[PDB]
Amino acid sequence: FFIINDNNYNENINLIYKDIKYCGLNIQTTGLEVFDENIRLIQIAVENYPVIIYDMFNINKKDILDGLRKVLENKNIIKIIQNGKFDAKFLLHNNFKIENIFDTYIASKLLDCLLKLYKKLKEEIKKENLHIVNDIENKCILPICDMELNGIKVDLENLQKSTNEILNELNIEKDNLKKKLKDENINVNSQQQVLKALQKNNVRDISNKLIENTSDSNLKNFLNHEEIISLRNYRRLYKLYSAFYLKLPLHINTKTNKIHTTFNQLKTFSGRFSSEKPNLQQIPRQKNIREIFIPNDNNIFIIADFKQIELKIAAEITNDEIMLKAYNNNIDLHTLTASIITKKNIPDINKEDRHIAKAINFGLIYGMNYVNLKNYANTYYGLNMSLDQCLYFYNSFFEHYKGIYKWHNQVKQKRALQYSTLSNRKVIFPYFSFTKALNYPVQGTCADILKLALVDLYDNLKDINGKIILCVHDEIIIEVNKKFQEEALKILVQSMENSASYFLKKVKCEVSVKIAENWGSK
DNA sequence: CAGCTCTACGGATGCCTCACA
DNA sequence: TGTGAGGCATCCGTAGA
Ligand SMILES: Nc1nc2c(ncn2[C@H]2C[C@H](O)[C@@H](COP(=O)(O)OP(=O)(O)OP(=O)(O)O)O2)c(=O)[nH]1
Ligand SMILES: [Mg+2]
Repeated sequence: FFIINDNNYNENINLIYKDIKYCGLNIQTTGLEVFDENIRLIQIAVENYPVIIYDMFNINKKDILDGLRKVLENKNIIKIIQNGKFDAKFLLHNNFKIENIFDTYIASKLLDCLLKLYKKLKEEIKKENLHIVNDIENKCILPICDMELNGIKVDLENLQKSTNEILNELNIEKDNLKKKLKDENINVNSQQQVLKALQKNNVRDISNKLIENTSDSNLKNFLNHEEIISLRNYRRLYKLYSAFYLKLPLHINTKTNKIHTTFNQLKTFSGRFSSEKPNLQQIPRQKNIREIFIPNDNNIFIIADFKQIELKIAAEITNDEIMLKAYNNNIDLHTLTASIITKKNIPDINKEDRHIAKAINFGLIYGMNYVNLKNYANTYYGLNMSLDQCLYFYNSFFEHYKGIYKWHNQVKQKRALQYSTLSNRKVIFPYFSFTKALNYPVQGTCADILKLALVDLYDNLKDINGKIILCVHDEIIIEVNKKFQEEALKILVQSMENSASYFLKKVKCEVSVKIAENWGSK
């Protein structure tokens, strides 16, 4: 239980660091915040020796923290950190460099005193063929900490101007809705009462069906009444205002005017990323909102987005010959499923058309039936398509891609309840859910590809001082000094394609890369 | 029985509790 | 003998991939 300070600093302790493998590093501090506190005790545990402790509040100057920094920066020595997302954050925040972080928490979450725990976790992950994903996550710990440290900078002037504008628009829409409803005594945010107000106004479907649910899907069916438009518009404006615009400035840390979110690695069932504080993942797609996120001055962003990542993992899982043949021809499946039922011709597909076709493709790939598909297409598109035509189209798609149909068959027959993705991320379902079963593998593989891409990205940008700032389920965006922007673009391409090659062998993945002044200008 | 899936988050609404003189 | 304030799980609805 040696305590290292100026009184008994002999410099011989550094000789212990020579030729070592494990070190159960765990730090202590005065609180939880990273920009407002400092490290009090750093504890390092070495096998066959008592835990050694360093206190930073009494040792000053340099030449004492030489062995510890050398061990930390070394890539050949593993650092066992309990919940290595807070301690590593503190270590990286200051002028300390840490590498080869191994977390027992991450390993534990991939299932069903640090020295013993490392073995008890490594042996159990090696017996389960989870070593690849565990290595990817442990090497991805550092990119997560880099994202948390950097955060993202906000264009406050545009944000506040837009907040005032949306406030005015919401005010006028509230006035219009209150005038139209002829009530002026009901909170428009109470669904249970506005639905009654709609009922007592003679609003019903053209098929003599009264309003029952106000969900936008059901709310569109009951159009042709000059009251549903007002409800939809207000609700959209009210969400755009309250949900994010009001709550965005309250999440900005002081003295840095940068949003420092919180990134979670295993709080999502499929292995994707959950941001439990201001959800930069949830920003509205429209560019006019994401234009408020900006680089630090004189720097620039690289943004990369996977090109139709899904339906490619599905293609390889299914061994569907026609799918892979089409992919080799560079034709979008989403655009095809658009043009088959929509405005004619392929090149006349816009972003909204591509999005609704994306919804249809994932629906019926994961199990959406032809009557629900009819409802979806009729609601979101002005087809007025009949049921028989929809059934014929459904059958045509399911027979055109024979591999897809055969896969659907086998998954329907089997009830193993155990599922996995291309990196052996095993899951035990509670009950056999058809669409959940079809959906787990593809999204899990997508998340694993994203994590490996991040790992390589951080391990490879070190030569040009590269920093990663955001990652939304398949898209990566990074900061690099403008002097090296083109190199950073090539860096991100190599960071993603190679990662894809580690999982998808048949179809060559592609990535859209862009040079961006904002998070919005994709 | 039969299917589109994962997540977070704001805001109404009965249930629970207690309290005193 | 009366509210009563508060919170506190439970849905509705839309946001994003
Ligand atoms: N199940 C499902 N997933 C959806 C839906 N809309 C979007 N996604 C998700 C699933 C994929 O992980 C994710 C891929 O990111 P994008 O939204 O950009 O789509 P994708 O890459 O397939 O197409 P892209 O080439 O980027 O236009 O989209 C939907 O309606 N259903
Ligand atoms: Mg994409």
